[PDB]
Amino acid sequence: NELVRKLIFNPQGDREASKRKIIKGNPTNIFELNEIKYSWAFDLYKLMGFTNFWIPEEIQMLEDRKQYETVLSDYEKRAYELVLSFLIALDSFQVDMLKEFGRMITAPEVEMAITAQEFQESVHAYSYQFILESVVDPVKADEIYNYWREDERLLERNKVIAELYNEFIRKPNEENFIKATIGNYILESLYFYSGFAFFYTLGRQGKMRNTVQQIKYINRDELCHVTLFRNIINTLRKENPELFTPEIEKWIVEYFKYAVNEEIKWGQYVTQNQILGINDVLIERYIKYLGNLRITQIGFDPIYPEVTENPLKWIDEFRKI
Amino acid sequence: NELVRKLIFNPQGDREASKRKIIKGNPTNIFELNEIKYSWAFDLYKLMGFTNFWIPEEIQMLEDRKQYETVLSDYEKRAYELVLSFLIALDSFQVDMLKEFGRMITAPEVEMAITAQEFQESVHAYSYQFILESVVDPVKADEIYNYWREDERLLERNKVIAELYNEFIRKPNEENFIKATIGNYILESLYFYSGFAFFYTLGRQGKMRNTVQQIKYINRDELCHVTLFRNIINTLRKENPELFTPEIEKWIVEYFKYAVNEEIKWGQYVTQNQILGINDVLIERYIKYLGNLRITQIGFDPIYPEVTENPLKWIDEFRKI
Ligand SMILES: [Fe+2]
Ligand SMILES: [Fe+2]
Ligand SMILES: [Fe+2]
Ligand SMILES: [Fe+2]
Repeated sequence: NELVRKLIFNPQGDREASKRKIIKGNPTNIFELNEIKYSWAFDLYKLMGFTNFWIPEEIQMLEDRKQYETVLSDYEKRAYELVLSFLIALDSFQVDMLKEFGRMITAPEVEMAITAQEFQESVHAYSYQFILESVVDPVKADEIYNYWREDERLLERNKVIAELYNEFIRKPNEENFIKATIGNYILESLYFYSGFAFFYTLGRQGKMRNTVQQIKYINRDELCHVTLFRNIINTLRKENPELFTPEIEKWIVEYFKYAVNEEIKWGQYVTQNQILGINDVLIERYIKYLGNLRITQIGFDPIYPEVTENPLKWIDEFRKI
Repeated sequence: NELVRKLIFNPQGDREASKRKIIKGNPTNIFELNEIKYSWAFDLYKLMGFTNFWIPEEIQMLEDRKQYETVLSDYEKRAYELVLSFLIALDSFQVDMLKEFGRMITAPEVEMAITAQEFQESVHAYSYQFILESVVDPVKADEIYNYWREDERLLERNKVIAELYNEFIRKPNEENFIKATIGNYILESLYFYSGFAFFYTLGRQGKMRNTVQQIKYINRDELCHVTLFRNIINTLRKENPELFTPEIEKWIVEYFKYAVNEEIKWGQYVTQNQILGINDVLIERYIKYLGNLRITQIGFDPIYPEVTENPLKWIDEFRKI
């Protein structure tokens, strides 16, 4: 089931916005934005593109360079490096992969939303370069960008995230599309969140609160990104039920469980109970709470039915802007 | 010469920013933005992404709906429709094609700049939908989006712009890459500029000055877009001289001349000497002046050596924000 990439202009395209599909539609590829079939796509474009606009270099980085230099434990510095190294990798993969999704989507408003998302991932990449230029020395910043070259746990996370995307790239069929889409949702649902919790920990004890400002903006973006793919997956289920074979529906629950498992083993490798305010048990229930939250939001039963409340419920108010 | 699309993560990638190439480089595809080989790419990202940020819906559209309703000649309304219809088509093609360029570029800072450009093209698409929702009735706005369905001159412009891009899409080789790149530069250099001159005409007689506000923002964006591809083409010439065969170098001067010719035949079909302040002769020298300006900026002799001054030199000060 080989998804063609639409031609640049289709004079035999449907005039009728009502006939749009997320995939395999018959558009003109003119952005006929006087009629919107997916109001969520256009609302999310306006939210990411205009409402939540932000400039990383307008966040003051006056203090963090000192707190790093003298006030951070050797464990806090290790975490800082690992977390920032991995988030740099994630946002790099996303800038690139979202171009693959956008060029396959046949609904203009959804392509618009994906373009805005791609742009926000580029802003994140700008934010990390600004965080490091401000906070650390030049060889150290190079080392953090390159830390996968020294840390096999980090290298293996990266190769694994790339694996799911490269199957679709190399073999661009409907199956490999749904799995990439699910992989995107998992990556935005889960893989930021050991990282975010750790920064909001450092920050609730008044450490690296400049870095934490940057992180709050990134995390606002990532909730919009999660919402966008939630809608794409749930609309894809309605519009293309053939694609959610029982094999696929099973795999979705396998990967979501694996993914929850790994984010926890990273959360714990990063921290190692050496970070005041977070331990290996709190981590486990955060990621399992997030897993159920996100797999149910896309039409599945909880995967960790024991967990029902959010261990870190304080983050919801801290992370607000 | 078949340009592979880089894999999502390359652990065998060069660590050394100095070794980046615009195409056919060997990157990790981690955005290692602590070292920038192409300062112009990163400066242009910051300029498009942060400095020149703008929100179309924050431009007041109080007057234009009335001026359209009563004050615009039947010829002024025809132009308005044709110009806006064609710019909607251009910006649609660009949002989509820039995803093709970004996924082929191996220098992260240039991919960043292309992402920002893609995002600005989406903002333009938002601007046109806002211009029409404000200025005209719902069936008329649909008609303007769809005007290629009624006007064979407009349909043929569209199919022609798509042709150059689809060769690269269908046959993604080095030759078809350079021609697409040149086509992008021509489209941003020329194909906006009958349209821009016409709006700044309407606007120097105090007609549709709200539309003209929107247009000034779009035209600031398009000058950054022209600069970006100027640099890409001139860097591609240094880095890949094999690709600028004499066949190619000849074709570049053919298409640039054709393209100047067509933009004039559109400029004249749109207006028809029925627009106070612009005639078929002024058009001819504007587009020929722009042609030399842009083909020389990418290492060629003037193509209209008779023309040396800019007929509409007043636009440079009018269009400023
Ligand atoms: Fe991000
Ligand atoms: Fe994201
Ligand atoms: Fe545009
Ligand atoms: Fe443009």
